[PDB]
Amino acid sequence: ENSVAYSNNSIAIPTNFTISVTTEILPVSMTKTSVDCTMYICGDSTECSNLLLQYGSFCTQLNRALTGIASFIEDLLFNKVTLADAGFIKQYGDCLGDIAARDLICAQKFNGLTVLPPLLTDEMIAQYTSALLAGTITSGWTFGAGAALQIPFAMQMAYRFNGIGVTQNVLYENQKLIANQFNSAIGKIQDSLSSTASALGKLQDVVNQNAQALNTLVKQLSSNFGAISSVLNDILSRLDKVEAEVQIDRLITGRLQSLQTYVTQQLIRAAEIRASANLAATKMSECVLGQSKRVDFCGKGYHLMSFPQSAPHGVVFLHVTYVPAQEKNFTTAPAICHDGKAHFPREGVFVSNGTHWFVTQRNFYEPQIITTDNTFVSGNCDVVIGIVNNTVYDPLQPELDSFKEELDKYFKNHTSPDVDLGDISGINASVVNIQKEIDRLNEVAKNLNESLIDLQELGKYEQYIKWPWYIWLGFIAGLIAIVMVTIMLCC
Amino acid sequence: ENSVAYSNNSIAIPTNFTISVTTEILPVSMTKTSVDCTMYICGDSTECSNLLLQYGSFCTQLNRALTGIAVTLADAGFIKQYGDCLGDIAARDLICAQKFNGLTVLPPLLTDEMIAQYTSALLAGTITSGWTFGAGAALQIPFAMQMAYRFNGIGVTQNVLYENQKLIANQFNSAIGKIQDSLSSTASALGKLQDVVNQNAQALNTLVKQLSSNFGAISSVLNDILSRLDKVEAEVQIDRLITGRLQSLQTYVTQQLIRAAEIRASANLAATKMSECVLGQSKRVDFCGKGYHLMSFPQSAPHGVVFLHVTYVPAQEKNFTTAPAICHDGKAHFPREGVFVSNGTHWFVTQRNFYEPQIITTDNTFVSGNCDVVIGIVNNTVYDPLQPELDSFKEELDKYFKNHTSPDVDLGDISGINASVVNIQKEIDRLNEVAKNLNESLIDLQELGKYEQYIKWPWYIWLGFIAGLIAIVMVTIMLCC
Amino acid sequence: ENSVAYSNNSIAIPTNFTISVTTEILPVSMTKTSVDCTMYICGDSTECSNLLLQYGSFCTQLNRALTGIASFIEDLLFNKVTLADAGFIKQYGDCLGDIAARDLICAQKFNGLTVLPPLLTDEMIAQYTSALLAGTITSGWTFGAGAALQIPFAMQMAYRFNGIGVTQNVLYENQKLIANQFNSAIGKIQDSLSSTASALGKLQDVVNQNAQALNTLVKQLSSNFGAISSVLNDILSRLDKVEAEVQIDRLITGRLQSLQTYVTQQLIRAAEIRASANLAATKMSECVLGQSKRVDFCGKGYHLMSFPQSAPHGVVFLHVTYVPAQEKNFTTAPAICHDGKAHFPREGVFVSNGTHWFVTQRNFYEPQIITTDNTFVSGNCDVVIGIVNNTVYDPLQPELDSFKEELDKYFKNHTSPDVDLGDISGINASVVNIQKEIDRLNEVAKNLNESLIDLQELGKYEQYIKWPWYIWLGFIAGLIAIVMVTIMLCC
Ligand SMILES: *[C@@H]1O[C@H](CO)[C@@H](O[C@@H]2O[C@H](CO)[C@@H](O[C@H]3O[C@H](CO)[C@@H](O)[C@H](O[C@H]4O[C@H](CO)[C@@H](O)[C@H](O)[C@@H]4O)[C@@H]3O)[C@H](O)[C@H]2NC(C)=O)[C@H](O)[C@H]1NC(C)=O
Ligand SMILES: *[C@@H]1O[C@H](CO)[C@@H](O[C@@H]2O[C@H](CO)[C@@H](O[C@H]3O[C@H](CO)[C@@H](O)[C@H](O[C@H]4O[C@H](CO)[C@@H](O)[C@H](O)[C@@H]4O)[C@@H]3O)[C@H](O)[C@H]2NC(C)=O)[C@H](O)[C@H]1NC(C)=O
Ligand SMILES: *[C@@H]1O[C@H](CO)[C@@H](O[C@@H]2O[C@H](CO)[C@@H](O[C@H]3O[C@H](CO)[C@@H](O)[C@H](O[C@H]4O[C@H](CO)[C@@H](O)[C@H](O)[C@@H]4O)[C@@H]3O)[C@H](O)[C@H]2NC(C)=O)[C@H](O)[C@H]1NC(C)=O
Ligand SMILES: *[C@@H]1O[C@H](CO)[C@@H](O[C@@H]2O[C@H](CO)[C@@H](O[C@H]3O[C@H](CO)[C@@H](O)[C@H](O[C@H]4O[C@H](CO)[C@@H](O)[C@H](O)[C@@H]4O)[C@@H]3O)[C@H](O)[C@H]2NC(C)=O)[C@H](O)[C@H]1NC(C)=O
Ligand SMILES: *[C@@H]1O[C@H](CO)[C@@H](O[C@@H]2O[C@H](CO)[C@@H](O[C@H]3O[C@H](CO)[C@@H](O)[C@H](O[C@H]4O[C@H](CO)[C@@H](O)[C@H](O)[C@@H]4O)[C@@H]3O)[C@H](O)[C@H]2NC(C)=O)[C@H](O)[C@H]1NC(C)=O
Ligand SMILES: *[C@@H]1O[C@H](CO)[C@@H](O[C@@H]2O[C@H](CO)[C@@H](O[C@H]3O[C@H](CO)[C@@H](O)[C@H](O)[C@@H]3O)[C@H](O)[C@H]2NC(C)=O)[C@H](O)[C@H]1NC(C)=O
Ligand SMILES: *[C@@H]1O[C@H](CO)[C@@H](O[C@@H]2O[C@H](CO)[C@@H](O[C@H]3O[C@H](CO)[C@@H](O)[C@H](O)[C@@H]3O)[C@H](O)[C@H]2NC(C)=O)[C@H](O)[C@H]1NC(C)=O
Ligand SMILES: *[C@@H]1O[C@H](CO)[C@@H](O[C@@H]2O[C@H](CO)[C@@H](O[C@H]3O[C@H](CO)[C@@H](O)[C@H](O)[C@@H]3O)[C@H](O)[C@H]2NC(C)=O)[C@H](O)[C@H]1NC(C)=O
Ligand SMILES: *[C@@H]1O[C@H](CO)[C@@H](O[C@@H]2O[C@H](CO)[C@@H](O)[C@H](O)[C@H]2NC(C)=O)[C@H](O)[C@H]1NC(C)=O
Ligand SMILES: *[C@@H]1O[C@H](CO)[C@@H](O[C@@H]2O[C@H](CO)[C@@H](O)[C@H](O)[C@H]2NC(C)=O)[C@H](O)[C@H]1NC(C)=O
Ligand SMILES: *[C@@H]1O[C@H](CO)[C@@H](O[C@@H]2O[C@H](CO)[C@@H](O)[C@H](O)[C@H]2NC(C)=O)[C@H](O)[C@H]1NC(C)=O
Ligand SMILES: *[C@@H]1O[C@H](CO)[C@@H](O[C@@H]2O[C@H](CO)[C@@H](O)[C@H](O)[C@H]2NC(C)=O)[C@H](O)[C@H]1NC(C)=O
Ligand SMILES: *[C@@H]1O[C@H](CO)[C@@H](O[C@@H]2O[C@H](CO)[C@@H](O)[C@H](O)[C@H]2NC(C)=O)[C@H](O)[C@H]1NC(C)=O
Ligand SMILES: *[C@@H]1O[C@H](CO)[C@@H](O)[C@H](O)[C@H]1NC(C)=O
Ligand SMILES: *[C@@H]1O[C@H](CO)[C@@H](O)[C@H](O)[C@H]1NC(C)=O
Ligand SMILES: *[C@@H]1O[C@H](CO)[C@@H](O)[C@H](O)[C@H]1NC(C)=O
Ligand SMILES: *[C@@H]1O[C@H](CO)[C@@H](O)[C@H](O)[C@H]1NC(C)=O
Ligand SMILES: *[C@@H]1O[C@H](CO)[C@@H](O)[C@H](O)[C@H]1NC(C)=O
Repeated sequence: ENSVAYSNNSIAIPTNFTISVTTEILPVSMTKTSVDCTMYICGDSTECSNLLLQYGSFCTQLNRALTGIASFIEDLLFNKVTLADAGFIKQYGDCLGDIAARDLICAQKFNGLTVLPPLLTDEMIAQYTSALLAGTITSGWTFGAGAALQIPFAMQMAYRFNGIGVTQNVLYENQKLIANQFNSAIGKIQDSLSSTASALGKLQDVVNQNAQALNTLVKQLSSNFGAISSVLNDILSRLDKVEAEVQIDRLITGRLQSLQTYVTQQLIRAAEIRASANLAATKMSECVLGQSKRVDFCGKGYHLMSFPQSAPHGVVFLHVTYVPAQEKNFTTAPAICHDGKAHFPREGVFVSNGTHWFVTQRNFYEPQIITTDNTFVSGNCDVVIGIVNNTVYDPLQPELDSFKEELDKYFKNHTSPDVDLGDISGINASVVNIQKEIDRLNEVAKNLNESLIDLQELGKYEQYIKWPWYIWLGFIAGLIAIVMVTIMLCC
Repeated sequence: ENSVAYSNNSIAIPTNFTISVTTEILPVSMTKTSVDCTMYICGDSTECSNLLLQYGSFCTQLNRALTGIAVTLADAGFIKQYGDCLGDIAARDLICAQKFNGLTVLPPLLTDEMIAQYTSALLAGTITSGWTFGAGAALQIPFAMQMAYRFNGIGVTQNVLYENQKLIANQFNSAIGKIQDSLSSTASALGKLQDVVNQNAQALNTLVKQLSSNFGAISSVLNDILSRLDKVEAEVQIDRLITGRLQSLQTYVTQQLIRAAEIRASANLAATKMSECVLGQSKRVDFCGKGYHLMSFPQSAPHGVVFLHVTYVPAQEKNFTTAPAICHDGKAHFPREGVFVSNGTHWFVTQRNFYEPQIITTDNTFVSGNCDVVIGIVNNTVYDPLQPELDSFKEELDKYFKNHTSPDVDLGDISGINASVVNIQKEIDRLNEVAKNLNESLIDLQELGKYEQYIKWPWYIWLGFIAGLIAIVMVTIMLCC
Repeated sequence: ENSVAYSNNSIAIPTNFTISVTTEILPVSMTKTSVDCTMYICGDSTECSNLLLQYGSFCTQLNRALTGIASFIEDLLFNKVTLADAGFIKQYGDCLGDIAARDLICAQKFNGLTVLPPLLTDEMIAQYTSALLAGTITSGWTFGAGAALQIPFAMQMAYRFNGIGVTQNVLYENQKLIANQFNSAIGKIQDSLSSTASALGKLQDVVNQNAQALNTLVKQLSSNFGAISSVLNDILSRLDKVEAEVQIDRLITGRLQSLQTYVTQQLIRAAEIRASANLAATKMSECVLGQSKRVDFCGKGYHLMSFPQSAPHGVVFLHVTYVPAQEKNFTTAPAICHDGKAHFPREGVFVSNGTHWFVTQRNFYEPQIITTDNTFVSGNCDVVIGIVNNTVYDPLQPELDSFKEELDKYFKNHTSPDVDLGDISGINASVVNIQKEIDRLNEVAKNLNESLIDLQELGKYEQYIKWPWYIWLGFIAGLIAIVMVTIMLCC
């Protein structure tokens, strides 16, 4: 049997003693300590302090836990007379030539009318008057047979009336046309001017109506942009505040964890103090009011007397004990197996003086003889095995899963799409250029002066006072006289 | 005297003992533990890791706690009335003479039948005169009357033509003056219209360009606001879970700290066991191993102390009738250091742990004055915490809550702007038609030829002129001598 | 020697005992308790409970901890006269005056002809006809000289034929001038009318184009402002929700701290209950079984017997002990120094009769004599000084920096700048006023064909008197004077 219960070992048994006085101090209570969370967490920060009021009454709940702890020639000579011929006077000129006696010989036949020019030179006037007078004179002499010379007087007069009427007829038709065209043209121009005037009025009304529409739109747009700008500024200021408070809230939460551990460690320490107060209670009853047989309880050594003494937050004991002065090792065995019967001492140890065995108290060397009423006897020599694991309570720690798995249960991952606004850069509002037309109108207005009729040029009775024949002789005679003198002048 | 102090009862008193060895393990210390809070809370998540940085140094504080643990043009057509009266008879020419302000007129047309009638009238007067006294010439009157009337008719017609020519020319000059005056007004109005419509067009282009930049600025700001809002909404969701997971970390630390407090208590017990059993012999019953103590041997452990207690335990025991005290003749007797035991007829004092009955004597027992008992209660209650007590969430929220609801943003409705359109197509079509139709108002005169006749000298003047040339020439020839 | 080990103080030793019974109650377990975190923090607020759902499964972890407890020459030479029609008529009237008989004496001469107006009143017709009739009648009687009174009949008509001839040509010339000027004016007016019509057509198209460009802009702007308002309303609604939820998250975090202390204090109480269960285990082991020598352990007084009992969550002991009935104080010393050597008892105290010294048990006054087997003797009288400072663990509380120092490490302070939209109030879109031009056009459209009041007479009365031949020979002789000067130069 090589068990620890029979094999002997050397232990030191005291032989001489000395007195010791042991001062033992045991806390029994702790000071009541509060904590203001505003100073602990924020302190001097005003932003933190304002946000902390929204966190509730956690401070008074934490303090509650801590509180409970405690051629060159003709032009020169003859006067020129122009006539408007309707188509017969030119042939009359070929008829006549110069001979005035052929005035009636060939009168032109115009569209069935025998016509003659209205012109009557002095040669013809004398000829016709002489014919008229000769007929009247000779009628009486010849019993009226000599009246036939009055016929050319009448025939020429009637023919000239036809010749005057023929050209007068076209003059009247021309004047009727000129008057009718002038009235019609003025009528058409009046229509155009009224049309232009009404068109301009319709243009002005629309241009001004669109001018008010643009002005109204611009004024309304400015109000809309003012309202949008003011709303945007408020949103940005609110957004800035929220983003600041969120970061501050993160630090407040993180510092709340440190405050929580500070409270927890204070509560745990109070529990340890309460256990120390329980120990001081037993020490007061077991050491002050009695004598303890337990070694090192009530001071190191073996108890004699103890004296309590108060402390500010604890209790102080002055244990009077006797401790060993000198000791020597002795060969001791817990039990000895004598022929299969284990013997062990009751209240003692088996000490050996080298040869025999003895029973002595554990705290003093005083060998005694082993007697029947000094030791117990066991039937067998075997031993009983027991195991005692004084384990402390193993806590059930949290079993958190992955952060992503916990987040995915209720997370709302959202992304706002970009604001898409219509593009108005394609609006043209083109311009107009009509300067060429305006220049044309101003040019025609200036040029319309040239179409004015000169009233001084209309009734123009042109007349040249040609030289009479008797001065032509004098001019010729004088011209000859003014050169014959030069004959003598040269020499 | 019915108390439990005097009534006897049966208990088991050991009679034989056997050696036992008890191995007792006592933790005295704990391994140092450090918690990685980023790994504990976030782990592999990156959004949590960046957000957890803003919570401060709580991880160091937790680790510190755990580390320490270890006279317105009309009226000239009197030919119409003359033609109607005449009836194409050629003899009523003189009878059908019209009038004009007392001037009898006849048209200047004389057909060959009329000419014969008037000439024969002229001829008849000349012949008949004389042969019928002087009264015969009266047939010459119609010849003179018709010619004089035709002279008046020509003079009247030429008068109305000149008057109408004067009227048309005078009217034309004044009409032209007015027209070119209205052309300047048309050109002036068009110049003013063009300037305004061009100025308005440039105003629209300027407004459109400015609006596009304003809408570009608004869109960029709104996109930035939306991006910031999406970040904030996601972050407040994440730090809700971080705050909730911080509670699990706190309980993890708290339970580690409480376990350390228990270990410290177990370290104190191991120190007590070492003093009272390794260095002494214990009189306590099962302190330091089951059964009564004999010897103990300490042994080191990785984080504790292992005790090899050698004790002796009862092997066989038999039940005995015992009483804590015995009331004899009014005085209670109780043993000092023992218990009363009964053999069946007598009483003895024996040790509580071994049956070795002894005779009751004065030195074995104590005597009390009376037989009453003293009643006491020891209520060893544990500390009852002052748990937090909170109000309702509703009445703790409205103390500082700010219930806000932004009113809907409204903007002025601009859909009422009209910008009406113009339609002057009727006037433009009229102007183009009149411009095209003014050609028909051109005057196409009936052309009259121009004949020019010289009034030549009469032959008798020509003869005289030649005679004058002859006379002057002969005088010059006389001077030439 | 002045220490407490030789103090000679006085203590009270029992001399008479009385049976006592002590009922000791020890808790050994806690009831199974769990916390409803949603009810604990929110209670009945739906907004809190919805937000608390996102805080994770902390409730399960907390309950896990709690559960585990339980014509380169003509111009140059001849005088030129050009009168008007009105002047000729006025001149003729000056001749005639009122006497309708001087028609022939001053008949005008024009361009070599003799002219008279083509008008005969009834007086002139009577005068000429009576002239013609007289010439015919008297011709026979007067023997030819009576026919002389017939020339004025012939002369008057020939004069009037010539006068008509020259006045028809001028009338045609007036028509030619009027027609030519009228046709030229019509062409110019045609050009201005087409130019006006084209200018109006360009203006109308541009005005209509601008109006359509404005309308499409207005329609697009309204849609853009509709999109802006809808996105702004959504942002505002999102902002209100975030700000409300931020405040609620603050109160939830604060209330989580108090719940954490509730769990912590429950866990600490369990540790104390487990400690009390250990004490009950030793009490059952040392009082119920076996007799304890520890005073006041296993009930007040000195242990006799104990009887266990069952409790709902604990154990009840019925400790039978004997307590001191009466006791008298006694003068005693822990040890008496004799002959320089300390004397202390073996498991007792040194009581004194007042004259001698005795050894007695601490719990009973039964004095005995002092022998070598009743006491110990030390070598010297000195005492050993020892101190046992039973300090409880001092936790390492958190050491936080200032809030500002911790916040500035990762703070992202940022204020969004104010928005500044462009100003569009400077757009005028001016209006037009052409009412004067429209009024002038509409007036001319009415006054164009109005008849004049002061028609101006046609023609002119200019006279171009040229040099007579009197100075023409003088001019020729002046050339001869140049000739004779050259002759004088030669000679
Ligand atoms: C007195 O009782 C105490 C309380 O039970 C015992 O402490 C326990 O010891 C065991 C064994 O070491 C330990 O179990 C775990 O220990 C390790 C923790 O991770 C781990 O390695 C262990 O796994 C082992 O066992 C399994 C099962 O076969 C094998 O698959 C593995 O390969 C490995 O071998 C095991 O999980 C306890 O944790 C520990 N308790 C505490 C609270 O720490 C004492 O050992 C006991 N003493 C005696 C002398 O009996
Ligand atoms: C519980 O234990 C009690 C204490 O031991 C017993 O009482 C004792 O019993 C013994 C034995 O009978 C007795 O001893 C003597 O009794 C007589 C004198 O008192 C005397 O006559 C006896 O002598 C007889 O027995 C011996 C034994 O060998 C013989 O030699 C003699 O020849 C003779 O036969 C004996 O010496 C005690 O006196 C007695 N005590 C008292 C106080 O009376 C109880 O009996 C016991 N109970 C039970 C139920 O066993
Ligand atoms: C040892 O100390 C323990 C801790 O103090 C005591 O337990 C206490 O027991 C009392 C009752 O005796 C109990 O008080 C409350 O218990 C209930 C919880 O609210 C409640 O029902 C009780 O109501 C009482 O009063 C009303 C009206 O008067 C009666 O109708 C009830 O019947 C009842 O009497 C009372 O409010 C403590 O809570 C409880 N404490 C603990 C921690 O459990 C032991 O009683 C004490 N033992 C001895 C022997 O002294
Ligand atoms: C504290 O205890 C001390 C130790 O007991 C006491 O000392 C003892 O005192 C007694 C009483 O006097 C004494 O007993 C004997 O003393 C004498 C022999 O030494 C002897 O003469 C005495 O006999 C006397 O008294 C009896 C009784 O009346 C008479 O019959 C005699 O005739 C005679 O008068 C007596 O037998 C002890 O010897 C003595 N011890 C020592 C060591 O001296 C203290 O007195 C005591 N103190 C107090 C204050 O009580
Ligand atoms: C048993 O152990 C206890 C725990 O260690 C001891 O109490 C400790 O005592 C010290 C010393 O006083 C104390 O430290 C601080 O105490 C004061 C804090 O309020 C402070 O005044 C002290 O300042 C001291 O030291 C500085 C620098 O060294 C000097 O300038 C001062 O003049 C002064 O000397 C010091 O900071 C511990 O706080 C205190 N602990 C506890 C838990 O109370 C007991 O003294 C000890 N008992 C014995 C008998 O040894
Ligand atoms: C919320 O949804 C977000 C949607 O944009 C998402 O951000 C983006 O996530 C994708 C997918 O993980 C990332 O894409 C990158 O990763 C893939 C995976 O291998 C690779 O092909 C490339 O690396 C690719 O770039 C985006 O980078 C990421 N965007 C940003 C800005 O990080 C968020 O992850 C979602 N949030 C949560 C909490 O789940
Ligand atoms: C403070 O903010 C609260 C959150 O927006 C807001 O809650 C709203 O409360 C009203 C009633 O006060 C609810 O209206 C409901 O009323 C009854 C409830 O039984 C129903 O019959 C109605 O149909 C209606 O649902 C709102 O629904 C509720 N709003 C939300 C978003 O939940 C409070 O009103 C705010 N306080 C003030 C003074 O305005
Ligand atoms: C984030 O930055 C902010 C500026 O962008 C800052 O707000 C400004 O803080 C300064 C002081 O740092 C204030 O200055 C004022 O100081 C005292 C306190 O009122 C006054 O007596 C002075 O006259 C002076 O005005 C600014 O007024 C203040 N600006 C605003 C708009 O409030 C924040 O403090 C910064 N936040 C953090 C958490 O650091
Ligand atoms: C057309 O001719 C008239 C005259 O008949 C011009 O009128 C003259 O205008 C000038 C300035 O241009 C003035 O100094 C004169 O006094 C005006 N004269 C008269 C008589 O009124 C007229 O200007 C001409 N038209 C244009 C467009 O120039
Ligand atoms: C004395 O002797 C034995 C023990 O030695 C007792 O037997 C016990 O009886 C109780 C009755 O409740 C049982 O629960 C135990 O299991 C028994 N123990 C054994 C070891 O068998 C017996 O009851 C006692 N006799 C008297 C009269 O008290
Ligand atoms: C008036 O008549 C002239 C002469 O015919 C027209 O001139 C013609 O105009 C047409 C249409 O523009 C052209 O195709 C011809 O080539 C032109 N001919 C000549 C000879 O110029 C003139 O347009 C007419 N005015 C109108 C229609 O308003
Ligand atoms: C003498 O013993 C008596 C008891 O028998 C003690 O008397 C009591 O002492 C306590 C503690 O000081 C006081 O509170 C009581 O008031 C005392 N009782 C009486 C009735 O006075 C006494 O203290 C002891 N003497 C000494 C010196 O300790
Ligand atoms: C000048 O022209 C005007 C144009 O308004 C003529 O006035 C109109 O003439 C028409 C002829 O049919 C009448 O029916 C209208 O009643 C007249 N008045 C208006 C206001 O339109 C006017 O008659 C013309 N004058 C001349 C002399 O021809
Ligand atoms: C052990 O039991 C036996 C049974 O016969 C008995 O005789 C003996 O006395 C007992 N031993 C002790 C030490 O009591
Ligand atoms: C508007 O009028 C202001 C003066 O009032 C001028 O300076 C500016 O150019 C004008 N703008 C437009 C677009 O007409
Ligand atoms: C106890 O008091 C009684 C009287 O009540 C007395 O006779 C007795 O002696 C006292 N006890 C002791 C041990 O002195
Ligand atoms: C101690 O007190 C006792 C009381 O009996 C007395 O005899 C002794 O002389 C005292 N000793 C000292 C040193 O005071
Ligand atoms: C204790 O010490 C003393 C003084 O030195 C000595 O005489 C005595 O023998 C010692 N005691 C024992 C038991 O050896």
